[PDB]
Amino acid sequence: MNIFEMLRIDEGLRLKIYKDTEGYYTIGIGHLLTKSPSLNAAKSELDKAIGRNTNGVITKDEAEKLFNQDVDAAVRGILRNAKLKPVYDSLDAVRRAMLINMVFQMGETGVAGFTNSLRMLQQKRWDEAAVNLAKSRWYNQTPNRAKRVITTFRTGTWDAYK
Repeated sequence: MNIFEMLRIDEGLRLKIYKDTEGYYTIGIGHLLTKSPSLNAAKSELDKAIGRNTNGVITKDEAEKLFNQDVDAAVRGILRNAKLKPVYDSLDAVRRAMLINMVFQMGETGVAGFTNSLRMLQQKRWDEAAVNLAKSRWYNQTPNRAKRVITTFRTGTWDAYK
């Protein structure tokens, strides 16, 4: 599987503005519009982000393009990070997916704070990293989402993505 498909699973797809997990106006694949409590503020970012009056409504092609641009960010962020690059560079096709997944959801900084996990990942210390990642607030946060991630770092296959 594709990163696009894993993110639809974990993030979901949505052609019209909606509050996320925390209640933030979102759209497409895990797209944050604003923290602010103004649907009106959401639509205006939508539009700017689109370069058209969508009145919250986007079109797949729109969605698609968004995300890709979103994935792009994360990946570079990874590419610029001293803590992540080597870890990333080290992983197999699949575990690298989880990684960007992680950074797609929490940010570069938020993710690099995981010294220990990251190190094990590097050493290929699979059940150990997992043990550690399961102590995080982030695992408490989204346990359903954190569960698949860990599992897969555990496995090295997409098994859990079904």
